[PDB]
Order: sequence, then structure tokens, then C-alpha cells
Amino acid sequence: HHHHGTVLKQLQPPPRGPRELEFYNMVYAADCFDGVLLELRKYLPKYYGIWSPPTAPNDLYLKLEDVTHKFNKPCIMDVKIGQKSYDPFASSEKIQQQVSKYPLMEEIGFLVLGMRVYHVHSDSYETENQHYGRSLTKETIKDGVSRFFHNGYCLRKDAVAASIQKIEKILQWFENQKQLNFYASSLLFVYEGSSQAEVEVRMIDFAHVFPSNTIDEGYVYGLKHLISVLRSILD
Repeated sequence: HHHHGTVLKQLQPPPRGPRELEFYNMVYAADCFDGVLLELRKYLPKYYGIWSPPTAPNDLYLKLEDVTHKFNKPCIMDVKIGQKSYDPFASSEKIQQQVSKYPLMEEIGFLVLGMRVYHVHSDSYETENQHYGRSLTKETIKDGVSRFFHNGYCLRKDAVAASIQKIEKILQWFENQKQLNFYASSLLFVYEGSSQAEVEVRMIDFAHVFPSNTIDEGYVYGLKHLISVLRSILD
């Protein structure tokens, strides 16, 4: 999610930092017997608690499972999900800056934040940053996403596109019934860029999750368009 066998997720200034920590403590509480939340655990990084560096005791980090472990040369893609990349409490100025960062969000329903794709054609990593995904359009999005699945010179990993789509359909089913709204959240995609399919699809960024009434339509929208783009990549 950020730094550091775990990964250290740096918590953001209040109110964002306390919100993400509340969320994690909520789904991972020991007395949690809410089936929706317990089911949610499947799609998240494992959470091991908080951590401060001895020099900054007021500086808080989440201890998170590093899901790119188990993988030899992992390919990773970060995808923000939804039609808004802002929560309902954002001011007008925030909303304009978020909308102006990617105006097609409203229509495509997801945004590609970054990729790192292992090329066996070169034993090197190809990287895409913020501005690649902020440039894809209705017309280029289908190729844009398929860039992530070009594993070297040979296979364009259909088996990986297929695994991806099954796991995320399962997140589609959870969100098809729930009590929580996710703004500016993302999915993390990992697959194996060589060998030692097997893929990871995890939900990750949680500083803007809110109690809901009720079904999160912006998120089901974005999920649905992403399964669309991934289905047609499979054909």
C-alpha cells in the first residue's frame, strides 16, 4: 500500500487517517459477527495493527499484508473504482480539482492509476504512472487495460484476465448487497509474470468509506464497466 514482511500504510492527516483506521479495525474486530463485514475480509489485505516509528509516536501506520509476496516477478495494476473520485463532503473546489484530474471518470467508471508489468522479453519491468490512465478514453480504454496483461513476448495472459474477472465478479456480488459506501477506493491486481492462473484482486484505499443507505451504485457501476472491458479483452 506504501512502504516497508508486511507493508506499512501511512495514515493520512485527520479526518482521513482516523477514518481508514476505523474501517480496518471494524472489519477485523475480534468480536465481529457481521456476515457482510466477515465476508469483506476475503477481499482485503490482512491487517496486523498499527505501528509508529520510535522517533514520531504521533505518526501512525497500518501493518498490512504484502499481497505481492508469494509471487516471483509480480505484475501489479492499481485501478480506482467508481464514478466519483471524491466523497460527498468534498467542497466545490475539491470536486472541481478531482473532476478536472479525469473528467471521463463519470462515464468509464474506473481509472487506471499505475501498472508494473513483468516482461520476460527483457527481464525488465514496464511501468505506467498517473498520467497514462488519466489519458485513456472510451476508445482507447480497452487497449489501455490490456497493456497490463502482455507478459513478455509470448502469451497475452488470457488465463490471467480470466482469473481477474472471476475474483472481481465475487466483489461484484458482495457490493450487490451492503451498508457501506466506498469513494476513491481501488482494486489491486497482481498476477505472476513468470513462474516458480494464480492472481490477487484486493480492495485497498479506505480513507473515504462511509456508512450507507444503501447500495453503492457508483461502485457497482465502475465494477460493471471494468468487467466489461476485461470481458472483451478476453475476446
